[PDB]
Amino acid sequence: MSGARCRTLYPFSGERHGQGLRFAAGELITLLQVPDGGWWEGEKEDGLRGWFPASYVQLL
Repeated sequence: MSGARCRTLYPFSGERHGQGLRFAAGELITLLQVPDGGWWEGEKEDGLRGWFPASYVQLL
């Protein structure tokens, strides 16, 4: 465990402009940043990256 993993509940959206990073529901995503009470960048096997709040993910 190099970085902390988290399971997405239900990834909701609204501002879809450019290559916005879409997670799947129930998906196992590791964070790429660790600010205490901040935004975390999710990694995907898809190969893209983007920062989202803890609201859409659940720390494992």
